[PDB]
Amino acid sequence: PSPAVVGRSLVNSFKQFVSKRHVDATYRLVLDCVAAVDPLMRLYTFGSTVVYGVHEKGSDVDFVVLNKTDVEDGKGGDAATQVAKGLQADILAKLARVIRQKHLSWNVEEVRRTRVPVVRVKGGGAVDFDITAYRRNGVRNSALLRAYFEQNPPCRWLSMSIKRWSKQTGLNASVIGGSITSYGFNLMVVYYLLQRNHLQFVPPSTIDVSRVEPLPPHLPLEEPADEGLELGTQVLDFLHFFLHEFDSDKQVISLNRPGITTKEELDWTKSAEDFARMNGEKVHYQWCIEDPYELNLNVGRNVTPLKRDFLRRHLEKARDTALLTIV
Ligand SMILES: Nc1ccn([C@@H]2O[C@H](COP(=O)(O)OP(=O)(O)OP(=O)(O)O)[C@@H](O)[C@H]2O)c(=O)n1
Ligand SMILES: [Mg+2]
Repeated sequence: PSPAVVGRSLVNSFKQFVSKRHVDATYRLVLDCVAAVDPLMRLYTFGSTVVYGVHEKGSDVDFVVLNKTDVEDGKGGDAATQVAKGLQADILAKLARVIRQKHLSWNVEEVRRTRVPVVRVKGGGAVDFDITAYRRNGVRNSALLRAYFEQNPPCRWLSMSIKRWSKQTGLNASVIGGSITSYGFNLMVVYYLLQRNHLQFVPPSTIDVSRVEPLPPHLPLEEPADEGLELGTQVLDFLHFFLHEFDSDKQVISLNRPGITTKEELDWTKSAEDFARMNGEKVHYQWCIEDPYELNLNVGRNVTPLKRDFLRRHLEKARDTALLTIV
């Protein structure tokens, strides 16, 4: 299809998303529980809610519980140690006890499979959220992607379109056999928009957690006023870029620098894979996405040679189906 047809199917697919801040009350409900553990402890919001400034249907909320001194140290990295991890699980255990006590109908899951300790909460009516502890990086990288989407608010449509597709096609980490998170696809979307000068480079070091809102304001979204021409033009060029312009053997998707970053300058090579192990397992350096804040973290670490295969196929197949909408 032409950019226009792609644009039109996309605006048409999002028709019921635009119909109907509502997160405040949940923030307050979560703050109740947090305060019964420690009334000096803070609650911060992060994820898509903060990144877009809109709360989507079928998205959880992301919360982190911070101490005063965790905030004031607004630019510290986050310790990747066993005691750090221990500390977070201990506080999260207490808070889970309290959440269960106060809300008997809620499922409160202490998730231990992961690299970052997390409590997953389903109350059963899209009351839906995760809680973490004592980490700045979630709030920090979310303010970074929010900084960019604010330079150019309509780009939130390209990213929302890519996100929904990733989940539909099973590429998204959230689906069985998926390899890239929603977070990784955003880093790809921004990286792309920066390469096309739709966005002005922001150094990740300029983001200060002590200057961020624990609950940031709503950021109005409006329909494309061109019957989605720019959306469809962006989408087609996005796919072209990651298909025929981005050189995955030699390059890294990164917001740490403007221009090109090579795998070679990072030591993200075959030799590194043999030495590697992350979260307990094999890291892959097939599809490279650099984390702006964490040391030596590839967000694309789960992209096996096979999943690199699937990804390209879908990038080819998305050109003709308008991200699975024109079918
Ligand atoms: N490897 C990762 C994955 C996620 N995050 C943090 O956790 C937040 C939530 O991640 P995710 O749920 O994947 O992204 P959302 O944009 O919230 O998308 P959705 O919830 O709609 O799937 C991200 O914004 C990011 O700051 C992170 O620091 N590192
Ligand atoms: Mg989320």
